[PDB]
Amino acid sequence: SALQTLLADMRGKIGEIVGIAGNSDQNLTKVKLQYQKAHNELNETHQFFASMLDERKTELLKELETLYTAKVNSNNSWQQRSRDLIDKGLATCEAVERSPAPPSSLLTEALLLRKSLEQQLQTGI
Amino acid sequence: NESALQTLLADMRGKIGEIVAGNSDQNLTKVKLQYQKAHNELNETHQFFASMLDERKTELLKELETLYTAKVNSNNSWQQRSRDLIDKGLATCEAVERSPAPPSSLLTEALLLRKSLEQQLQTGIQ
Repeated sequence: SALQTLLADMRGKIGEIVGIAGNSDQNLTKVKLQYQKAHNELNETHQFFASMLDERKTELLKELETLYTAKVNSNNSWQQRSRDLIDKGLATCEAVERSPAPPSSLLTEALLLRKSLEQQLQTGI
Repeated sequence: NESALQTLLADMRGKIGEIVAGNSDQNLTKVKLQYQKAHNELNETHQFFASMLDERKTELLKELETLYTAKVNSNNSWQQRSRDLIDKGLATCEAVERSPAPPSSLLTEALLLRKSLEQQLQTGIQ
């Protein structure tokens, strides 16, 4: 009976193991599918961040082209306005320096041009 | 009061001179090189992180295969040990039950197997 209890115990555990062994082929399948699924998520995730990095890069390149263009245009317009002010400033100086009697319009023009040259030089920042 | 005029003129000529700045071609060149450098830095950095990202993926993938292999091996090992314990466990019970008088060594073996069965069943819980 202590013996019969031992045997019954062993046979009980044997039966339990037999049960909890399940279909061992089926279990190997759940594991394979679990792993294939995790591998795919890993790939999606990697592909997600790679697309992220690509897209972010091309947007910055686009922002960079835009700023560059604005800079080039900003320098050209400044250059052109300066040439126009310099031609007028000089002509106005020469007209004044040779005038028998500087007309009020010429003196006004000198004053306006002087102001504009100051803004143009200040805008040289 | 013709000194106000000369001060005006010199002032204009001074500001004109200060403004006179070019060479705008050299300046355009400075701008082009600064933009190319920033363009190339964007590409290097992107390429550097993309390779870092690949390296990370291959590490995670390796950690994944390893866990997978360990689990498959862990389960194959449990199943096969179970087949052998069931086989041995059954035979021992049959030997014990058929014995007119079970030797102590046989009974010691039964006690040992009983313990092994308990362990196999416990680690068979997930």
